[PDB]
Amino acid sequence: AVCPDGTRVSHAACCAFIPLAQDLQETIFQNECGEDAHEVIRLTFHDAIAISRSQGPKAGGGADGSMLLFPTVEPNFSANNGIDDSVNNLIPFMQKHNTISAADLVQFAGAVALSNCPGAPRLEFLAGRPNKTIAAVDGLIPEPQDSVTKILQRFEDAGGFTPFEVVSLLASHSVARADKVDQTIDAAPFDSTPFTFDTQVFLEVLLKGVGFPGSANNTGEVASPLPLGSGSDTGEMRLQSDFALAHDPRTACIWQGFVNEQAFMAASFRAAMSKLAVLGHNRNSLIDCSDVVPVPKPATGQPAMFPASTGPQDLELSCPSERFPTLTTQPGASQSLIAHCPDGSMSCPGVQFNGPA
Ligand code: HEM
Ligand SMILES: *[C@@H]1O[C@H](CO)[C@@H](O[C@@H]2O[C@H](CO)[C@@H](O)[C@H](O)[C@H]2NC(C)=O)[C@H](O)[C@H]1NC(C)=O
Ligand SMILES: *[C@H]1O[C@H](CO)[C@@H](O)[C@H](O)[C@@H]1O
Ligand SMILES: [Ca+2]
Ligand SMILES: [Ca+2]
Ligand SMILES: [Mn+2]
Repeated sequence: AVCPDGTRVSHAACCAFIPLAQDLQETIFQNECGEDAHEVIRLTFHDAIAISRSQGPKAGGGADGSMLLFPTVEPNFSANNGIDDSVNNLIPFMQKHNTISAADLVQFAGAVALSNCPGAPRLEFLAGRPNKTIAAVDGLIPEPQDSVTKILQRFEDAGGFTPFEVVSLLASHSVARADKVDQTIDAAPFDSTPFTFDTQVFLEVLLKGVGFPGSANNTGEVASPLPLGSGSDTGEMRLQSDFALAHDPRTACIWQGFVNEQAFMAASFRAAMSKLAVLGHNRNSLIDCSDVVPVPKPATGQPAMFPASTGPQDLELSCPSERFPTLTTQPGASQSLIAHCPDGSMSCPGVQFNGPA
C-alpha cells in the first residue's frame, strides 16, 4: 500500500503508524533517548507483564493498553510508582490517533523511543491488538527488593520467559534512571551512559559498591560503584534486583555474557521484546508492521570500558565458566559526573502533559 503521505508500506493497516511516529518524535521524544523516551520504554514492560498464566485472564490481559484505558487503577499501585508520567503523555495520542488501539500505541511508542538510543535494535512491531480490556490486579510487577527466585517465577508465569530472556530484557537498564527509589534525588542512572543502549550496565553492576547517590536507607537499593553527583547530575544507583541477578548462579553467566557483546545484547533484547510485546495475544493474529518502526541510531562500535575511578580490581565475579573480557579503563583518578542531559549539560526539561493517572 501507498500511504497518503506517499510512503509505500507492507499493509494498508500500517499507514496510520507513520504520522503517529512523527507526532511522538516531534512532541515527546525529539529524536532523543531522554527522559520521556525512557519512561515510555518502562511503560511497555509494565503494560505487557501484568498477565498471569496461573491466575488466568481475570488477573490481566498483558500488552493490552490497560495502563491507558484504566489510568486510575494500575498506575496507583505501589509497584507502578512513577508510571503516571508516561501514561499521561500517551493518552493525548490515543485520543488523536484514534484508529490505533491503546495497546498498539504503547508497544509502538516504545519501539519508536528505543530507536532513538544508539545501539538499540529495530524492534519487531506487530499490530492489531484490540482496544478493549480489563484493569490488571496488583502484585504482577517485579520490584527491586524481590529475590531472583521471585523475579524468575514472575516472568515464567507471565509468558514462559526463560532466565536468558529475563536478563536480555534488562538490557533496558542501559537506558534507565530512578526517580522514586530515593525520595531525595531524581534521575539516578543505572549506568554511566543512560542515553546509549550499550553494555555498560552489565559491566558496572559487577563492580564493588562504594557509596550511595542519595541516602543509604532505601528499599530495593544497594551500594553503587559510581555514586558521585553534583547539581542535577545525579550519581549512579544500583538496584538490589540487578545486583542479585548478576550474582545468582541461575543468571550470573548470562549477565556476564553481555559485557562487551553489543550485537549479542541487542539481538537478544530484540528477541525477548518480540515475545513481551505480544503477551495476551496470539502472534499469528497480529499483522506485521515492522517496516514502519524507525531505523535506530547506530552505535559508535567502541568496546565497553571501565569508567574513571574503577578497574578490574573492583570486579565481583560470579561466572566460573566464562572468561571476563579484557577492557580498557578511561583515564582519571576520580569519578566523572554522569550528565543529566543527552548533550552533556545540566538542564533539558522534557515535555509533560497533565492527565488522569
Ligand atoms: C526484575 C525486573 C525489573 C525490576 C525490578 C525493575 C525495576 C526498576 C526500577 C525500580 C526503576 C526505577 C523507577 C523509578 O524509581 O523512577 C526502573 C526503571 C526503568 N526500567 Fe526497570 N525493572 C525491571 C525490568 C525492566 C524491563 C524488563 C524493562 C523493559 C524492557 C524495564 C525498563 C525500565 C526503564 C526504561 C526504566 C527507566 C525509566 C526512566 O528512566 O524514566 N525494566 N526499573
Ligand atoms: C480506544 O478507546 C479509547 C478510550 O475509550 C478511545 O478514546 C476516545 O477517543 C475519542 C476519539 O475517538 C475521544 O473523543 C475520547 O475523549 C477518548 N476517550 C477517552 C476516555 O480518552 C479511542 O478512540 C479508542 N481507539 C480505537 C482505535 O478504537
Ligand atoms: C570525567 O571527570 C573525571 C573527574 O570528575 C575525570 O577523572 C575523568 O577523566 C573524566 O574527565
Ligand atoms: Ca496491561
Ligand atoms: Ca547505557
Ligand atoms: Mn524517569
